[PDB]
Amino acid sequence: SKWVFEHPETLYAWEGACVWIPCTYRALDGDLESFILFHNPEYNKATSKFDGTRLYESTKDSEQKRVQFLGDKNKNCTLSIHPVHLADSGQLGLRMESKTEKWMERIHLAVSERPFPPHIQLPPEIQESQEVTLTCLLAFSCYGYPIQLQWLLEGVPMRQAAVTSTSLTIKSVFTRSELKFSPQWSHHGKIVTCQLQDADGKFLSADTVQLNVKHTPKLEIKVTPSDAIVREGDSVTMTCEVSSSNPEYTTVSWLKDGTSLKKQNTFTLNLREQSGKYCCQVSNDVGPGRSEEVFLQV
Ligand SMILES: CC(=O)N[C@H]1[C@H]([C@H](O)[C@H](O)CNC(=O)c2ccc(-c3ccccc3)cc2)O[C@@](OCc2cccc(Cl)c2Cl)(C(=O)O)C[C@@H]1O
Ligand SMILES: *[C@@H]1O[C@H](CO)[C@@H](O[C@@H]2O[C@H](CO)[C@@H](O[C@@H]3O[C@H](CO)[C@@H](O)[C@H](O)[C@@H]3O)[C@H](O)[C@H]2NC(C)=O)[C@H](O)[C@H]1NC(C)=O
Repeated sequence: SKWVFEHPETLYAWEGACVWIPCTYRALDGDLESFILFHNPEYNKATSKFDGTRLYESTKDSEQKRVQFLGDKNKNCTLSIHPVHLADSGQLGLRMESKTEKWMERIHLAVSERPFPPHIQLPPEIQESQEVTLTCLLAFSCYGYPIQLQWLLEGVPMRQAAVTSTSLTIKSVFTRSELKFSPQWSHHGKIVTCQLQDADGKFLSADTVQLNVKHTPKLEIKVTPSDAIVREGDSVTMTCEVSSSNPEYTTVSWLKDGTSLKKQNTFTLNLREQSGKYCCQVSNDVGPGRSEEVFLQV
């Protein structure tokens, strides 16, 4: 092919930040003679030339420039806008001319007014006491504007270490943060926030997810002489109360000192007359959960 370009389809940024556009190319007609960066170019069919605002011209050309061309005449078309503005948003046009040929390359530059939020990616299955990696992705990375990704649990910064990686190549531009932590059952339903911050820790944007932590049933056991009176062969009722269970429970059974009881497959244990330790067991798709032992005495 005469002109082959490699660059991201779209580059993202927000007002006041910067944008770094990785770009490589190759023209079979040799080195370039002119480069012009257009903003929303329009081909003028009359004059057979391109019109529109010009952000950079190789004929008129520094490090004190907002728009910079970090490339050369043979293989590099990297662009830098520092700072980038909402008006730069749109379709950039890399208008290049070789010895005998011409070419126009389109790069999409999506600049939002406010910093856009990152994205949390949850694994489909999170369960109590099983280490899980949470990933926070941001489709942005520019050297002139360093950022950071902060993990929060119920608005509180998390103490677990988070590996932060960045990519700024012709294929993809992102900032990635991976957090490893072992959740407990109480993390179910709580909010995790990936907060985007600038170099000094100033808030920019955030994404939140409500955790879904599967766990065995957590059981509250209540006995209704309040303790252990009976003193004869009285009537005692014991109830098994599920404090939390994800997913919902399936079966319930009562156990004395060790072995399950006679056909006691209900949430209430009714004794009408056997004076050991008692506890209930409730199961869900995760597995069985037990309650604390109650000691009945005559
Ligand atoms: C090797 C070769 O074929 N070179 C010829 C070169 C390539 O074919 C041309 O660059 C390849 N890209 C495109 O088509 C292109 C790129 C970007 C955008 C765009 C759109 C919206 C926003 C931002 C960007 C649109 C099209 O096209 C030329 O004429 C272009 C021409 C002529 C008449 C009528 C029209 Cl409408 C047009 Cl676009 C030239 O000088 O660019 C002659 C050269 O000889
Ligand atoms: C096209 O050519 C330009 C210029 O040679 C290349 O830009 C250079 O890219 C490197 C990264 O590969 C930049 O290094 C960075 O420096 C900052 C500190 O300024 C540092 O914190 C980073 O970790 C990184 O090391 C370098 O500054 C930059 N040069 C200029 C003048 O901006 C560009 O990579 C080339 N494009 C491709 C697609 O290869």
